[PDB]
Amino acid sequence: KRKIILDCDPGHDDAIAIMMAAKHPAIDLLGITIVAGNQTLDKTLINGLNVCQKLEINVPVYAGMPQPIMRQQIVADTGLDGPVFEPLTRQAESTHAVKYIIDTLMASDGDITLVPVGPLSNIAVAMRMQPAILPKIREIVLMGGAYGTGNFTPSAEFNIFADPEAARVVFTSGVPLVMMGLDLTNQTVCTPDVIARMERAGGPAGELFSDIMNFTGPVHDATCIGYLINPDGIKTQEMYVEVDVNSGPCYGRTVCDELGVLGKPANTKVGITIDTDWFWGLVEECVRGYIK
Amino acid sequence: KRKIILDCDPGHDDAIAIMMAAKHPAIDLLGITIVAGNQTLDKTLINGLNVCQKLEINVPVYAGMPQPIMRQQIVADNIHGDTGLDGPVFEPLTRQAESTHAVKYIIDTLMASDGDITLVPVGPLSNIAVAMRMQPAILPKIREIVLMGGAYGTGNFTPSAEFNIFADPEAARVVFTSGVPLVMMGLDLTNQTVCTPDVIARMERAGGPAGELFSDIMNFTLKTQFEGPVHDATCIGYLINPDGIKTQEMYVEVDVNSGPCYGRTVCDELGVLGKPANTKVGITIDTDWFWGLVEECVRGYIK
Amino acid sequence: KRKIILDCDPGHDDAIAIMMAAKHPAIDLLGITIVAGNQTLDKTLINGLNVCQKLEINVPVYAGMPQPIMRQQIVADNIHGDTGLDGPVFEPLTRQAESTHAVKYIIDTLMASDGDITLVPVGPLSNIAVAMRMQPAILPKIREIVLMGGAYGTGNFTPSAEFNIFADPEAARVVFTSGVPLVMMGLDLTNQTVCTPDVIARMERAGGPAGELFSDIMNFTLKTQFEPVHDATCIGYLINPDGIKTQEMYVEVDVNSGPCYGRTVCDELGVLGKPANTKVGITIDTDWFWGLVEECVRGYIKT
Amino acid sequence: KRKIILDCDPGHDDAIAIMMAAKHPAIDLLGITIVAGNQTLDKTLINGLNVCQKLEINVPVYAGMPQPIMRQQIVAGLDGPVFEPLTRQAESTHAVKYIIDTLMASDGDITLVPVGPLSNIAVAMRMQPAILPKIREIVLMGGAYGTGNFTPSAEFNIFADPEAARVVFTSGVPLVMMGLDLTNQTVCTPDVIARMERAGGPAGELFSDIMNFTLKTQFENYGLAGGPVHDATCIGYLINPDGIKTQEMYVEVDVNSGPCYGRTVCDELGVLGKPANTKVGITIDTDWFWGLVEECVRGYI
Ligand SMILES: Nc1ccc([C@@H]2N[C@H](CO)[C@@H](O)[C@H]2O)cc1N
Ligand SMILES: Nc1ccc([C@@H]2N[C@H](CO)[C@@H](O)[C@H]2O)cc1N
Ligand SMILES: Nc1ccc([C@@H]2N[C@H](CO)[C@@H](O)[C@H]2O)cc1N
Ligand SMILES: Nc1ccc([C@@H]2N[C@H](CO)[C@@H](O)[C@H]2O)cc1N
Ligand SMILES: [Ca+2]
Ligand SMILES: [Ca+2]
Ligand SMILES: [Ca+2]
Ligand SMILES: [Ca+2]
Repeated sequence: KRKIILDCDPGHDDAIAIMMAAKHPAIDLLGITIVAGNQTLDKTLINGLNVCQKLEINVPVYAGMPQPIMRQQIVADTGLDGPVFEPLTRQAESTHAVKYIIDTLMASDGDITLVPVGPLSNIAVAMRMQPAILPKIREIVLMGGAYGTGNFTPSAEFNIFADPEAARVVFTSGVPLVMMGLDLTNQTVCTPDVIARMERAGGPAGELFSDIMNFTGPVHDATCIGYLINPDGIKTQEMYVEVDVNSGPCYGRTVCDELGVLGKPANTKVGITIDTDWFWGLVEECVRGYIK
Repeated sequence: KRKIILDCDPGHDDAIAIMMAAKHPAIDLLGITIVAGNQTLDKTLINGLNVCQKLEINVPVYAGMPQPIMRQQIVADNIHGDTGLDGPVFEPLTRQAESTHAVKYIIDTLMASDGDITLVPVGPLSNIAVAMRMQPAILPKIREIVLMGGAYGTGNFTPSAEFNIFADPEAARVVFTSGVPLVMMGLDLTNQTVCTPDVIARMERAGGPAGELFSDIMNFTLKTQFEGPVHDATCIGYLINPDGIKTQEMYVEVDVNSGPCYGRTVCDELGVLGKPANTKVGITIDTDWFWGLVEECVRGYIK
Repeated sequence: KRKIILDCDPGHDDAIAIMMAAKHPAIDLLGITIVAGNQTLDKTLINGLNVCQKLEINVPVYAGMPQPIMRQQIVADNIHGDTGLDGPVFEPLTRQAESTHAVKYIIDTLMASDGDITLVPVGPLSNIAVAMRMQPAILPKIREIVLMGGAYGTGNFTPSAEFNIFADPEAARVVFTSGVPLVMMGLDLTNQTVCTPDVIARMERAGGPAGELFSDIMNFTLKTQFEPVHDATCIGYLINPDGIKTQEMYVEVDVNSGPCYGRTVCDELGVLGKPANTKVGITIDTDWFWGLVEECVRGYIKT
Repeated sequence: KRKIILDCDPGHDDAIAIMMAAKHPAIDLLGITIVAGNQTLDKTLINGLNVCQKLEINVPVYAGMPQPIMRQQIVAGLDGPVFEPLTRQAESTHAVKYIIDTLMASDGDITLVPVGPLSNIAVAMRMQPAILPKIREIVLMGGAYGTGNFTPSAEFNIFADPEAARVVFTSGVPLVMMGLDLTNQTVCTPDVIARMERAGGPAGELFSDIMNFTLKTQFENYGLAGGPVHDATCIGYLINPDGIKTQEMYVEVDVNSGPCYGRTVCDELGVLGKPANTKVGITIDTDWFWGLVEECVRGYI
């Protein structure tokens, strides 16, 4: 079992990642930490809690950074339309996500993996507030970046663009990094038949996936959970990656040295291709785990 | 009494600021928070605790950020030396930091207050920026921020930048875009508060723990000048009597561009940008007034 | 016939572009202008003149900018060698550059024209930018600019930047903000045109002066490819644009110092909502392209 | 006599610098080159030509760069004087070519005096790098080690073409910088105008017509009973450098887009440990300077 903390900004695809992480026997989901991103933190928190309540996921949820570390906040109704939820009974823990991340890593034996699928604000604050966490982190498997074309701008993918300075901290940490960028995640196109596949499986997870993906196309965040379940399903390439924090046309770009021209040691395993038959099989496996 | 939290990286002149803040009846020093800057946090924390122990200052001390929010860490081992507070000899340290992180202390204290607390940052702005972004509801709770840092003219660590800002430019950008009333004691002002041999003699002659401390500290730093300004303490002077310091309201922007002006406080002295002022920038200080205050504070420790 | 001025820094692939441009009946090559790039201008000029002499191309050659407009000069001595055109041995050089500076030639030729001339820059954009800013009245006279440079994906000289743009980013900014119709043969397209062992064998079979030159030239870059023909794609494009698929995009040149200096930022998906300014090369029919190269090379065989 | 080429964008104070340069026996004014700056090149050229015609200055005038080398053009155009119908014209040679050819043919004794944006100078330097050792010195009006004018960070001439200024400041040619810190001290008051006006002649009337306008639109805008003369300080410097205190500094031009675009970053305290590249103007003896202005005016009588 890979122990993980899932840091997210739900978010339609975050919800799918939560669904997969909380159920699969290859994953030990220790906690869910929430960051502002797709929407403001008040909304992403409610969204995360709504998902956990509907799926009866009893993992603690921690609210983190409501704002990026430096830049003016950007966002991408509720932030998770489609599924209708019960009146919210479950709540966030009283501990700040940044403190939770620090304390959990400090008390561990270095076997915990961070899985950020939102802006990297919680992660960067934790890293700079307690640098002793760095050798405690086994790996960081993040959804974010693009070696090719971004989405929010031609240069930048949303998660990085939303907090470039936080991304710079993470990408200069020296912790082993895995980057599921848009180049990879844009390949995981969910089609009506994928939705129809999951509906027939049914249960709480099946309906939620259907409700979410009907409203929404790529699933992005869930690829990080796929990767931790079976890395063989995803081809990566080791690259030296630098985050551009210059104001201007490449603000929040992940500059990926695909050809090794800079002669710098690689710092990231960059997602290249995904076996989508493998991936959807896994999504269904996770969906079927919620039937009582 | 102005309630303050003094955020600092001792630091020779930080220690002078602590001495002043903890004693003057116009100041209610609620807590001392420590940041990395002059030296690494392990050292600035020991330095701050050493000063409080020697002066018998019973105010809680909180350790904060050991690193800036984004950039690769720099120190000032240029002026402050090995420990970062050379000159005085301290007894073995028995006093310790609180278990609460400085960032949490700042948030909790501001959130629980009625908005009458002033932050006094005299190191890099790392603690302040983290507190602000972690809990933006603190913003209207902050009465004012009186910071030592910046320069409208020439910097120190680079031509463009003063050390506190240069040590965490992204943190400084957060503070200078917060919308909270700012007062900036930049180098243009603080370079005027040069401590001469006779200012040192004046404090030695007054004596007691604080006179000895001032003397050991400043006699060391003046030795490095032969081979000096007090900077941080002007923020405390300003809160005691703002009439002693002439300020000018300016729109100030922090440059976070990598390059020759990284960490520059760009101060619109002539108002050419047509933007509302966000900072009262220090222009001139009455040094007779200032040294009188320093002596007043030194005598408070006479036991 | 498309009238062109070919602006180049020979350069192995520049030589192939000269060979194609000077011979094909769809092209009226008015003049060759030389810029520093692959090597310093003294060398690229000698290289250009060497090519023209060997192929008996009687078109005037003009020396232009020896330096980029702002940055510290870089060369590509890694691929192109000591001379900038290592490989072919040339007879003693008897032919020479015209006395007119390339920048003046470009301005004068455009100003005197009826607006039917196309510029074909296949080196850094230094000559073009200087001409544009020295005489802005040339802008409406330029029919189109078909340039080799840039990359919407990965660069070559850095991960972000292609050599020609990287060698003079500020010049490239001028060209990409000129409002003149632009065609960009970037690396994404040109990397599809690799010259393998079978390509060299084919050309030298066709033989004669251009055959032997292709082979001597392209064997050196294969000997440094123990570890593409780029420039000639611009001439291919002008002969038959149907052989090359382009996509209209808003392209911006990044002149920020840092990891994307000299990047052509290409808005592939139109997310910025700005009007396209460039037809960006996407794919090339390589059967069509090599057919054209042979058509051109055959044109040189002797009686 | 110091041989100079005066590169300018007239411009009220450029006109004063022309007046001084063309008359003083310590200066050999070889040619005037014009650049876009204060106004577009069509207008600055006409302004330059008007000044020369009115003062009967017969030095050849060359039109140069109408645009900066990279950035989108900005402007800041010579009110006060009334000029007769213009008959003088620019030479047919582009100023950039003139500068290159004149330097290449020389023995290295010519000084360049740029008092507009540095566009002509940068293009000439990159077009023909062999001119660099031919340039004895560059005495420029531009920059500020403290506060700029057009932005808090930047002085107009540099701001108008930062990339050109980066070229000049990295050229290795000895530089003298009359920045705003110096020139803002050169305050022309009513008594200074009186002195020139009462000396009389064409240059005294021109000074007076120009500066009266400058003073009227210094009083109406901020009054402020005087206004700086900037460009002419470069000519004062070449006549007698003793009148102006300079300090050697390593200066770097910031070309980053943002709040310090076009800033001259001047290492006043030497903290970067880099060799000085610029003699930066610190203070001027204004009694000396106004005496010299009057002397120049009198040369036209
Ligand atoms: N447009 C858009 C905006 C925001 C997102 C969110 N950001 C990452 C991919 O960029 C994913 O984690 C999405 O949840 C995704 C998309 N597609
Ligand atoms: N050189 C030097 C570097 C850093 C400092 C510290 N930073 C501010 C002034 O820049 C003050 O807060 C000093 O504590 C002081 C000095 N003297
Ligand atoms: N490495 C390298 C460096 C420079 C060049 C030259 N620059 C453009 C391609 O980027 C072409 O115009 C080549 O002449 C080519 C290569 N292959
Ligand atoms: N405001 C103003 C703007 C521009 C100028 C022009 N630029 C330099 C001073 O910055 C001088 O060369 C003036 O001609 C002068 C003034 N006075
Ligand atoms: Ca997400
Ligand atoms: Ca301090
Ligand atoms: Ca080339
Ligand atoms: Ca001028």
